[PDB]
Amino acid sequence: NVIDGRAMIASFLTLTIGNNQGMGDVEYAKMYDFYVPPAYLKLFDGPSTTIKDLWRVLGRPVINGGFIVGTIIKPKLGLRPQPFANACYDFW
Amino acid sequence: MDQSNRYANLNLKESELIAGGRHVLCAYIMKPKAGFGNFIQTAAHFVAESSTGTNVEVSTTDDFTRGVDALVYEVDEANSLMKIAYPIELFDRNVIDGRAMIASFLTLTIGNNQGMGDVEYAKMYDFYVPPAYLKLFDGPSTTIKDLWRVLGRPVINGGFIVGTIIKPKLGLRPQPFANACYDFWLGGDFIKNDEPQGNQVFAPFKDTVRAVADAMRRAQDKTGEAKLFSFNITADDHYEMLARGEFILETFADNADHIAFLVDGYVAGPAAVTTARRAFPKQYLHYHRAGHGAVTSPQSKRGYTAFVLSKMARLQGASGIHTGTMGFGKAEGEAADRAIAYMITEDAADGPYFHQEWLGMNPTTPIISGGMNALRMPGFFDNLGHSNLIMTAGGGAFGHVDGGAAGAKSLRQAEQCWKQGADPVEFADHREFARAFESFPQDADKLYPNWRAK
Amino acid sequence: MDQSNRYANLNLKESELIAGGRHVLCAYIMKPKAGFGNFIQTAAHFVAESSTGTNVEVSTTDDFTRGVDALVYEVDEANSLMKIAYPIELFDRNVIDGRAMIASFLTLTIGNNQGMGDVEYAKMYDFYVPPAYLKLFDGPSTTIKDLWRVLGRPVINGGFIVGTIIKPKLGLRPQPFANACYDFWLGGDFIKNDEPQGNQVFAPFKDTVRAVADAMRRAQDKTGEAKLFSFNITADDHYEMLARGEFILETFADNADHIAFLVDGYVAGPAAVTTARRAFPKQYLHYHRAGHGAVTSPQSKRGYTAFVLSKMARLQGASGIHTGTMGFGKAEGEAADRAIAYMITEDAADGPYFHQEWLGMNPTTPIISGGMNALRMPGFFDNLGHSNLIMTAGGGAFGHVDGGAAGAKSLRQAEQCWKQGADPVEFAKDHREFARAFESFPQDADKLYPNWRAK
Ligand SMILES: O=C(O)[C@@](O)(COP(=O)(O)O)[C@H](O)[C@H](O)COP(=O)(O)O
Ligand SMILES: O=C(O)[C@@](O)(COP(=O)(O)O)[C@H](O)[C@H](O)COP(=O)(O)O
Ligand SMILES: [Mg+2]
Ligand SMILES: [Mg+2]
Repeated sequence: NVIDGRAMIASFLTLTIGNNQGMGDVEYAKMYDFYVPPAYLKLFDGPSTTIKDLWRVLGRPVINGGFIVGTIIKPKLGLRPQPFANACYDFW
Repeated sequence: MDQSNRYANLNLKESELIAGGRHVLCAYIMKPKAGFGNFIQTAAHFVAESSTGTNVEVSTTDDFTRGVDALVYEVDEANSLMKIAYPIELFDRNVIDGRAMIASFLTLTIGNNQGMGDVEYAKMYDFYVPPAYLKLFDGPSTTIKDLWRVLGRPVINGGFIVGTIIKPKLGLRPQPFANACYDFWLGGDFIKNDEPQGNQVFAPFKDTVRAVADAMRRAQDKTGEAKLFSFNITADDHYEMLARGEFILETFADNADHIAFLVDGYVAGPAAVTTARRAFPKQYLHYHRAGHGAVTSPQSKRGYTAFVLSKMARLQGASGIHTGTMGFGKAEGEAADRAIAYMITEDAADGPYFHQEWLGMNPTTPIISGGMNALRMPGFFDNLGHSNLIMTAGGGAFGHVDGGAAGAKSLRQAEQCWKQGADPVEFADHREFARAFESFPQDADKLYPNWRAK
Repeated sequence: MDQSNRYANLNLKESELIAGGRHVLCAYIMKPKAGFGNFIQTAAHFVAESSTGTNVEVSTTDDFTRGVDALVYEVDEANSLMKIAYPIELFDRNVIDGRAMIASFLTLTIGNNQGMGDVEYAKMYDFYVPPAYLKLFDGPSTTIKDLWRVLGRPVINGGFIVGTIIKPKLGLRPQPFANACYDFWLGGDFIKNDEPQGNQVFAPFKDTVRAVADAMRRAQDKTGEAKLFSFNITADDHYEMLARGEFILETFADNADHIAFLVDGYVAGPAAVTTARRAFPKQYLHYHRAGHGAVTSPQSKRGYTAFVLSKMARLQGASGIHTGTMGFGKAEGEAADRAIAYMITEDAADGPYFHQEWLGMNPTTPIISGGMNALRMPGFFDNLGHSNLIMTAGGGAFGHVDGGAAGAKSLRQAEQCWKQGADPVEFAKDHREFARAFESFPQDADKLYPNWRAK
């Protein structure tokens, strides 16, 4: 980045797994692993928020706060706002 | 008017108030002014002027209001001690993101009550914040770890960061400034703007920033080690802070993560701190507390102590704050101030009155500064117990007889001396350290009576 | 280290330093701590720690640095007096617009020197700013003139603005709060949030603002007179302040120029004040000073006085600032504080040590508050000499036996009483609301008017 000198995953992708995926003389190629050294590693954002903050909100230990019971609202689509909220209320 | 029946309930148990998690607790040293009400009456008026009331009865008051009254729950007149519990519902919240603000905490706990005519003085020594309120504060986003990471040090116990402040405080033009930076960086890690340095007519911000960036590159090329700089971005105007920070990070480019931002947090206020904390969360936030001594001094019996200031600074999100030299330097301070550092570094710690759990909130680095030099550090480290911190010595570094680089190396060797548990005079097989005796002979005379003989 | 030869020059003349216009002057009351240097030595170190130096010599110093040194030019050890001249080149300037910042003034003039080990205490009592530096400060953009204009009063000597603070300080939910506003506005002009009122969970910001706006509409419809409200928009976060101000002005719409923004300037700091000043220059900026007493109190020998704070607030761009009751209310204060108001209202005025020309910088309103009521007002006006100001009485209004409206009217009648030059007790015979204030605060009545009961 010009603005803050930090890294972008887009360049990593463009180079390591970009045009080489269209090569005519290659049948196939797939990346299974990659290593980033400290000088490059330290330039990525990394997570700023973690599960600890959810544990904290839940009143759990912020280290090994344990299992967070979750769901996804189903139907995937079709519930109008209040039925949606009713399903939310019920699960909660 | 006696409001004790409403605002005082001494039968409440601090342990229960703590267990409940619905109250902020504050401990004050307060003294009524002669010729008014007694201690509990005065404490009651104090609570009234600090929460829901005034100096007379008003008809608009209802029971819901009485429900959120702050209350005096503990007093000890012999020791002028007074503890007050504030329901957390009192404290203001951001409309935009529902988070807490220290400004409300200040307005309520140590605001108007500092102007009361019937009170001679009242000063805060400690406070407790329960989880529901604690979790609403920003806390630090960047820590000393990121500096260690940049320096190539271990991110756990990465050790001592040798720092300095550019002296003169003001007066250096851009290139001489950058030259002193280059010189110190040959032997040291860290350099900060002196707190007032910025965009003086004789040292324009952008020219200086460019020259220092060049100096950083030259120093890193010369030494093969990473170097850090803390730039002052303090301003009245939010957008000026933004302009300065943006220019700095863009200008430093691939060294942008070598940059810290200094904010004069006490005089410019929490708003500036928050501007920096929220605008540049990925840059070490260096809280400079210039002016604090007007209230934190033991000579003062009003306002709040340095301990309170530091704990607030940890809540506001400072990556580091000056905690003072703890009696070992030129500023007012005590050895017991070691307790302040522990309060800002640990996940759990004891204040003078309240125990505090931090729930994994990031630590704030204790920055040690104020008349320090190579000779004075061994005593300081002995009192604190560790060297996982940043130390800046302006005069202590540039006042070295052999220049800034030797000063830096003298600081480095001084810390190596402390970690080896060696005797300073005997340790002083180390020229730069030894020359600090000659640099500051009065100090040398005081700390090591017969250093000359040896 | 003795630094007197470098940082002290007692041969300098104050009149020439003033005439030169290249120096900020500051007057301090300072005392060295026993067991260190003498007065001039300590003053020299004080200057060193407040400009270009430190506690020891450094090889990095050049002649240019020595050229911009601050200097002690006057001392009086018998009276603990110390005066320092700061070259204006020292003070930080904005990159974006080249304007001054009070934060730099503070960092230098009253910053680190408050932590010095060889000083027992030091307190700033006055300061002088020359034209070249003065003109770089924002100054107020809106004044009491604009409230007078909104109220339909003359924009010159528009007279007394009757105000209150919503009490309880905290605890009222949106509609009861708005009900109290409506009640007061039937007899008064101006209402401010109490300083901590904002977005408490039991009183959400937007609901309260909407309810108050409705109360304003109803009150203006009821009285056929314009009403004013001062909303607290203080926050740590700049963008929260913006969000609050923007919501208020949009919500009040055609009554938007009836709105002032209150900022807790001392605890939140100059940045918040400046946020409001620069983001909303067309809205009256109401500077609230909660916490100042920690340093401004005469019990304190550190920091700065209320006079200094007020003069700074005028520089920062406050439309009005609280100056205290000058001994007539519940807070610590003296009659001589009348001098502060003059400093913030006039184009030229005298401080305890320095005369200040303001060169047409807008005035800042003295906002009077702290345990005031109708009975105590005549003496305050007698001491001050005018009523061109805003006065807010929370307990004095809502503590009135007949409620907020009668209290408001009692304050109104109290100022009319002072302006008519009438005897209060004789005046009370023909003005019920004023008279009921005697019964509302009988101890105040007993002290101020010994035999009011017989009459
Ligand atoms: O004098 C100064 O302004 C310093 O640069 C120290 O320089 P020196 O090392 O040359 O003395 C620091 O800002 C103070 O230590 C801050 O005070 P504190 O830490 O107490 O808040
Ligand atoms: O909370 C209060 O006490 C007030 O609302 C006054 O209420 P009352 O009218 O009922 O007394 C004001 O904020 C103080 O006067 C501020 O003090 P100052 O102006 O001196 O800075
Ligand atoms: Mg400094
Ligand atoms: Mg108030």
